[PDB]
Amino acid sequence: TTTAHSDYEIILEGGSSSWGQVKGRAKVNVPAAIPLLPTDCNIRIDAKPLDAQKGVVRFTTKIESVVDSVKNTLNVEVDIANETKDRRIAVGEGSLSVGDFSHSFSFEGSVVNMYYYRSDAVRRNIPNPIYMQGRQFHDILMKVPLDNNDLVDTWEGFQQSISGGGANFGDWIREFWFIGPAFAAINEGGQRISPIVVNSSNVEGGKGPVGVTRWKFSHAGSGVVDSISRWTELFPVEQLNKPASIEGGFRSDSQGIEVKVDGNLPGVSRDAGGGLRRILNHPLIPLVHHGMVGKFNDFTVDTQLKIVLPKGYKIRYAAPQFRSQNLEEYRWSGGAYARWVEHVCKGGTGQFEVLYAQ
Amino acid sequence: TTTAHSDYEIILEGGSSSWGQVKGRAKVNVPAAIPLLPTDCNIRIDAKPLDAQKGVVRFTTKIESVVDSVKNTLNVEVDIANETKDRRIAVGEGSLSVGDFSHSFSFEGSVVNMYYYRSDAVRRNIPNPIYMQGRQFHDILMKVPLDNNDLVDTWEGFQQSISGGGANFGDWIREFWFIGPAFAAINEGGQRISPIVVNSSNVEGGKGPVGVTRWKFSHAGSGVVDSISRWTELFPVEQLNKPASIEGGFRSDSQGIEVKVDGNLPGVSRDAGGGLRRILNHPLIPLVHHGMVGKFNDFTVDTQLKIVLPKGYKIRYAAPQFRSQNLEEYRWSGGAYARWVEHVCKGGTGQFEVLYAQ
Amino acid sequence: TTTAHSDYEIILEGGSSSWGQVKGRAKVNVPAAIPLLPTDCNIRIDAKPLDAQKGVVRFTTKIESVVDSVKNTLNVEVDIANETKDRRIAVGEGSLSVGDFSHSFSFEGSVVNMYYYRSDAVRRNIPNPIYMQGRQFHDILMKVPLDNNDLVDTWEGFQQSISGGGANFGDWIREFWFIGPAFAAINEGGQRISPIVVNSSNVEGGKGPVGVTRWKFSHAGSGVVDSISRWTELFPVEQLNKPASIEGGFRSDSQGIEVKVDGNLPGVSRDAGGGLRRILNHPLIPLVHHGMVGKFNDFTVDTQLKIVLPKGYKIRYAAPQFRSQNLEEYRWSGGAYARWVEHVCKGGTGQFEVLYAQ
Ligand code: BCL
Ligand code: BCL
Ligand code: BCL
Ligand code: BCL
Ligand code: BCL
Ligand code: BCL
Ligand SMILES: [N+]
Ligand code: NA
Ligand code: NA
Ligand code: NA
Repeated sequence: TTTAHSDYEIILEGGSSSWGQVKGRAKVNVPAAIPLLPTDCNIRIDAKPLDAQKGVVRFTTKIESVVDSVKNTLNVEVDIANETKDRRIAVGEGSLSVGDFSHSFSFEGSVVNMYYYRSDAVRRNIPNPIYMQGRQFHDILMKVPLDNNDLVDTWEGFQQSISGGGANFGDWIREFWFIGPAFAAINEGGQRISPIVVNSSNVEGGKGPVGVTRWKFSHAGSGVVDSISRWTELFPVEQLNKPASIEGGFRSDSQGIEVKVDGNLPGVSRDAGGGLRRILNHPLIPLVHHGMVGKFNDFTVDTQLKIVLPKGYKIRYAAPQFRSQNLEEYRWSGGAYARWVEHVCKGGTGQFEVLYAQ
Repeated sequence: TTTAHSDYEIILEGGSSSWGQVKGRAKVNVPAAIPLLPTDCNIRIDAKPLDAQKGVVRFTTKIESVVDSVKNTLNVEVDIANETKDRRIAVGEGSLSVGDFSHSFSFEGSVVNMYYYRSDAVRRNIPNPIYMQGRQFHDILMKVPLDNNDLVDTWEGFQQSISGGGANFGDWIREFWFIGPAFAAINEGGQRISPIVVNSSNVEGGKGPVGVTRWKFSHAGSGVVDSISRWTELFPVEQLNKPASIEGGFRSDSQGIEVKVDGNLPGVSRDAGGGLRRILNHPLIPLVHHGMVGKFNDFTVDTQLKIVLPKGYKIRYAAPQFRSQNLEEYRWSGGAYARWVEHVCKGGTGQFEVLYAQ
Repeated sequence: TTTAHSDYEIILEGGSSSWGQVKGRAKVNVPAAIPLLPTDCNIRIDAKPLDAQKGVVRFTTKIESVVDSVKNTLNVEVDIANETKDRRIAVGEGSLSVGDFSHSFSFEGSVVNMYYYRSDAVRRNIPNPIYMQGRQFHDILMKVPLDNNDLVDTWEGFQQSISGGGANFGDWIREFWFIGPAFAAINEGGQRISPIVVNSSNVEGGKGPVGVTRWKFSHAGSGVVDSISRWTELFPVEQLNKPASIEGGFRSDSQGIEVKVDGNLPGVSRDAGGGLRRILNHPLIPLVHHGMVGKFNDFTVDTQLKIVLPKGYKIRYAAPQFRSQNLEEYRWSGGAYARWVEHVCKGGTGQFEVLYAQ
């Protein structure tokens, strides 16, 4: 049979905390859609508060992949802080490698989230808003040491293209940037990527010569794009009073996919009003984008979810309904929950709400 | 099992009439894709000829919905008339409500449909044309009393945005306008929405102050967009010699969908040439847009269609073929018809033609 | 049951040849998605080297279709040659017919393929690259005798549109050009079509008057578009030391689809490095575009592939693995291969690699 086997667990903190431990595991005997297989990847993301800096988070991520035998890596360390509810700043550094090749980088930037035409008439009438339309402006200064011949060559290639290419450069860069199926995924999610505008390009010297570029773009969304709709929520700095982490890994080939995720992080629950809390609303881009790959083989669901509430708390509402309960432990499987799992794995965004209370 | 149960019925008028009674009912035990559930909605649309006005139709629609407990309404009454085969005019008024908030509006406008590069070489050779490419130009004057503080606030927000925003305003408005999954659906159907151009914005006074805007946009299609391809057909004013109506309602949540539609209206059949008539060609946007939600759960079809021809008329051709017949009554179920139902519910546009004759 | 029955065979040439014989057959009892049925079509494509012209290929194609009873044809004969690895030239002529109407044409043009930002850092590290982003510039001079009244009329319609329409003409032409579902398919594949620019329009005289237009456009891809990513590979002129041909035909209606393809052509295998060869990487646009129709009915796979290697060669790697082997003959069916067939018929691009060696 083609059967998708999966297991998910959430363990929630109580009191004023929004933290939870999250676990997910899945195995399915279908090919992945990658046109190079096997393809394997591990990612780790960490965040900790910085001791001597009020509201600043040290965020790091490490990616390792193997694609048709070729080993790749990316490492990034970044300090991130809000300036206002709309404006966030970042400064960081990192490196990447592909086979025998590597390069490093450093950057700083500002991102301004701008909702379109928000109103109190909406706010006071919609208890759990989902789609929030907006545009999010990036301003980036980046630096790369030109410390091998390929880097020199690519710098020169870009300088000629920018010099010669007027508006075309920043227009046509989008199908370079969003390689492969990434480009189609933009519109799928009601997202838009603006042209790039290059403000300046300079070689400094570092050490050695460094290619320095100041550039800008914006992206927009009609409300599915969670990076815009949930801009403040997705950076839960006030809850980060200790280190948070998540890691995920998958292995895939032309006969199967297997994946594991483990994390401990703020923002797993959220205040729902009225003395209630919910599991955070499911982000929509993961569902819509995974929907672009989840429809290629028929499958049966073999899936269980366990949610462990904080001590003494109880479920107030869940739909699909839990299958069973004992004290803080609630379990879902089969029936309507299994049809919901099938639905979201194929791209559906139907709501599975879980509300609970002290 | 996941089974979709549905039943459809058509009862046709004869002679020179294109009218039919239409009924549809469906129930399916799958979640809807709305990210807020339950979501319920009723719509009623009515059209009647105006006694003292040659070719003018009074068109009304009333929508009531509940989305995550929040009650919404829209009411619109409009007088619509053709000026030429390409140009139609409208004047109307209405109101909307969301929870505790409401506002009213009035408007007038003109819409010009423009096919691209039509030719007699096509006309005389294609017996049943489907894809007709074109662009459809809207010119709108609308008025809203600014009779609560939220309306004042939003007026001021837009005035600043238009003043300050040059071309960006009318560009970026599109992802505000086509909220949520609406934006992606545009391209899915081979449709295009132009930027908005604002011709003027003025507060009048009403009564009290009224926000008045004159603005324009066009939309285009490659031939799937029925609002363009079938522009004259979709407003069957000459057949409307008595009131027409249709109503539909659905209830949905994370475990099921149920829907009912009932109507009596012109345009259910159409002259096919040669002394023949057909059930009107299936519009394609409903199929393509519903295709964006119909692929998220496997289902079995349990579906019957009944078509009742006018007295003495008989089917000349149907594919998929009817299952059974008795006098004017033809029934479809099972076999090829059921595979067609599955197909169109998932987004397929394959032709199911029904031709009949006196 | 809904069952897709299909059979594929590849017979490879050895030595320095990349040629293979290809056969495919399929039958499936589902409706096609065409909104006019039945629809049938045959295509034949032929290529031969020109005796007195070094590197020039005479390429011909003939299409015959019937769509809702209407017979159509297209015939084109073209001489094609590379000037450089990036620039190709063409000169040709042909005719088309629809029912009682026909017209002829002649043309010449140049096409320049331009990859974006290629690098040796990529080249030396990726053994089998797939996604190659780029833009491909067409420059076309075409001539049509205005030798019937419809041609005169359409010429005049276009002259007025171009004269009057500024940038809109070359913008809005895209939804005329990519009729029906073609328009949506562009973005689906990460493809872009630029506006048209018209350089000139003139009536010559021919004979009689001839409408002559010089015009340009580019298309681009993020790497899925094989016409860009595999620009040199897709025109295997150096291997064409004798005539090549392929033919395909299908019949479809609201109850089934049947198709047959037969060809003998260069480029079926390719050097994989290291003394190895592979079956050419599967082109991605056919899979992505067919994916737009392959998801509308559940189906079971009944499918066999046979690959016959050149004498003495053996498979070095295949995933999904072959089912059985005897001497040069390898067969796939069932199991993982059948899940791969289902996957690619629905739009999946997962890699099925076949490597072999002398
Ligand atoms: C620069 C990146 C941005 C950022 C962008 C986003 C975006 C965008 C989203 C979030 C989302 C979340 N973020 Mg944030 N986030 C940042 C910083 C943080 C910090 C911090 C204090 O620094 C914290 C603690 C969080 C915490 C959170 C949670 C509130 C939420 C995920 C909930 C969950 O259960 O996930 C459980 C996790 C899983 C089930 C799967 C995890 C899979 C792997 C291990 C990680 C994701 C990989 C992703 C699919 C692919 C990345 C591709 C890149 C090319 C590398 N983010 C910075 C500022 N964050 C999501 C959300 O729901 O927001 C409302 C979301 O959509
Ligand atoms: C294909 C399956 C679906 C999916 C199916 C489900 C199901 C089913 C359930 C949840 C549930 C939850 N999911 Mg979800 N979910 C997906 C993706 C995400 C992402 C994300 C950033 O991608 C986020 C933040 C969330 C967040 C959430 C919470 C709202 C909630 C509780 C956590 C949980 O049980 O996780 C479980 C963990 C997973 C499902 C693992 C998902 C991992 C995804 C696919 C990303 C892997 C990235 C990979 C390792 C690295 C990529 C690197 C790049 C290639 C460079 N999901 C994918 C796309 N999710 C539960 C819920 O609603 O509780 C109320 C629930 O029952
Ligand atoms: C301002 C709106 C436009 C208009 C736009 C359209 C569009 C667009 C289409 C039609 C279509 C039709 N219209 Mg018209 N139509 C108008 C005025 C009229 C008047 C009239 C004399 O005033 C009449 C009698 C009709 C009659 C008809 C039929 C010829 C045809 C539907 C056939 C059928 O069997 O439906 C049976 C109905 C059903 C199976 C389902 C009905 C569902 C519910 C009850 C109504 C539709 C809701 C829709 C899905 C969502 C609307 C969302 C909005 C945000 C509110 N229209 C005005 C001028 N009409 C369709 C067609 O096929 O044209 C060729 C079509 O695509
Ligand atoms: C998901 C199912 C498919 C669908 C499946 C079928 C099937 C199967 C058959 C038809 C048939 C017909 N359909 Mg259809 N059809 C759909 C949508 C439409 C729409 C439309 C405006 O949406 C129109 C005008 C038509 C028109 C037609 C006629 C050509 C024909 C005879 C009427 C009939 O039997 O209706 C039956 C009525 C329905 C199927 C109900 C459809 C209601 C749709 C989904 C809209 C509901 C709107 C909701 C109530 C309100 C939305 C409000 C907004 C959220 C604000 N269909 C949807 C998208 N249709 C029959 C035929 O071809 O006869 C020859 C036939 O056998
Ligand atoms: C003007 C057209 C272009 C061109 C554009 C393309 C494009 C684009 C592609 C190819 C591809 C291929 N081309 Mg080339 N090709 C041209 C000239 C040639 C000549 C020659 C010496 O003149 C030769 C021998 C080839 C040979 C080849 C093969 C290397 C490869 C197909 C492999 C296979 O097994 O197919 C076996 C075939 C089948 C399984 C199915 C065949 C179906 C039918 C009979 C033909 C295709 C119809 C297509 C779906 C629809 C066309 C619609 C039009 C509106 C008419 N091409 C010219 C220069 N060629 C493909 C590839 O993989 O490249 C890497 C590809 O994507
Ligand atoms: C829906 C089914 C899928 C598909 C499923 C498979 C499967 C399954 C297998 C291959 C395999 C192969 N396919 Mg494939 N393949 C498709 C389309 C293509 C096209 C193309 C130009 O459309 C090309 C060049 C190829 C090329 C290739 C080679 C890489 C490989 C060996 C040839 C073979 O066995 O062909 C077999 C022939 C076919 C599948 C026939 C495909 C015909 C397509 C649908 C086009 C028909 C055009 C029609 C006749 C005319 C249209 C005219 C217009 C309407 C005007 N495929 C379609 C879209 N292909 C085999 C492989 O990977 O070996 C290692 C293998 O096992
Ligand atoms: N899609
Ligand atoms: Na390096
Ligand atoms: Na009010
Ligand atoms: Na002719």
